[PDB]
Amino acid sequence: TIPHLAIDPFSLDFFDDPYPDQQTLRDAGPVVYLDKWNVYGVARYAEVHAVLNDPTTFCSSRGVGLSDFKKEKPWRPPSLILEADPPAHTRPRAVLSKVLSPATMKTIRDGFAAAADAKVDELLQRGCIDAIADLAEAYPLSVFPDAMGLKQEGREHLLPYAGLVFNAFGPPNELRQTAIERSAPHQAYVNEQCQRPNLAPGGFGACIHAFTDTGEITPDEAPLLVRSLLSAGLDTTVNGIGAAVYCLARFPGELQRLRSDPTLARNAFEEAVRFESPVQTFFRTTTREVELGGAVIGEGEKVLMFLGSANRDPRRWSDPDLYDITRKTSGHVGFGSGVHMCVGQLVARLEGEVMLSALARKVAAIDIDGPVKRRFNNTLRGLESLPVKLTPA
Ligand code: HEM
Ligand SMILES: O=C(O)c1ccc(-n2ccnc2)cc1
Ligand SMILES: [Cl-]
Repeated sequence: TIPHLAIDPFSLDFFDDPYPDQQTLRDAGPVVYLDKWNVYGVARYAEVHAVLNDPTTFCSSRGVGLSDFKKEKPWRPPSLILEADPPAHTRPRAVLSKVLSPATMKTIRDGFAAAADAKVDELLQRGCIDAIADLAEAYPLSVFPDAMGLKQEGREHLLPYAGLVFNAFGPPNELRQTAIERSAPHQAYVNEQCQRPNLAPGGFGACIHAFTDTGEITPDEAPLLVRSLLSAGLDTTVNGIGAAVYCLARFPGELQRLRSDPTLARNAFEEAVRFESPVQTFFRTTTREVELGGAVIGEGEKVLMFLGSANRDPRRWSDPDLYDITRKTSGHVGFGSGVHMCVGQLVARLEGEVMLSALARKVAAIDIDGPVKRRFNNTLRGLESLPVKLTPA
């Protein structure tokens, strides 16, 4: 009764243009079986949301990539937060939620905004720039390593390490194999910066280590939670900001609306997260036989959630393939949903907001003026190169 499809959602052709295949996945049924990788798939909003919100049945501790940690050794020691289930998940999550809290956002917002304004001013002096290297990468690199408390030396490891982490959630294709082949120097740098003496006072890493005397985490858990932020906290924002700039470049009417009301910056970023869904996919593993969308899935089965597809599902969204900066975006799953819903989302939204505010106040037009090149990753969707001309306001 479950339809079987040969679509490979980790193939370069799929990454190059996922939208037709995502409609095929949605319209085939609420639950599909992907014969290429022997996993179940859910691509509609309803089933993605249901799976996210039943962590008991659809667990994370057997891994949120294709690999099942009950069958294979994880490529690195499991994350204490992303790859943990309640109750072990709960207190590390609470620590990261306090480290990346509103009060923290209040302490960093002015500096993050000043850096965003400064970057757009610098880019306007050049006029023609690459909105990936020169903006989507450069701006997070200018604020997030410092906010972590990292030293200057070795920061060139951070984007390659993150690319490895996000490729490693994928199946054992060439993208994953090559990433792991090149991993040893990046893992070495990252594991070393996770130690308490290497994290500057007041930054996110030091604050994690400071929580090790409350009973929520022990000192030996703090380095792995720092590792979580060094895995996730930079490349996600690169692709979120890149998505927002790409949306504004393709939809100039929405850039004009944003210029006319810069307080739409935060929602324009949120809509870009829905529209592009930089984090495309995550897996769960069933802990029992379960009925989902009328289908019966056995115990110990991997279930692939298409977050980007759920965010384009016309069963949930009006005009899903339109970028609309005043859309009611609440409920999109681009940050997940439920107990694992992105604990760094306030950092992501802060960066995206202040960059889009800088653009709204300083830029009159964003025109693609060179070849667009896509970046291929088993989990992240985004561009390698986005040549644009920025016209000043
Ligand atoms: C636009 C940017 C981002 C997007 C689209 C995004 C997406 C997501 C998603 C979909 C999840 C859910 C994972 C799951 O259900 O298995 C998640 C969780 C998480 N994110 Fe983000 N993220 C972003 C930025 C960040 C940032 C900036 C940080 C850190 C500063 C961060 C740290 C985390 C962590 C630690 C988790 C695990 C939370 C848990 O398992 O309880 N993320 N993110
Ligand atoms: O704990 C980890 O190692 C880890 C945690 C979170 C992500 N992630 C994905 C999207 N936002 C964050 C990636 C890795
Ligand atoms: Cl590592």
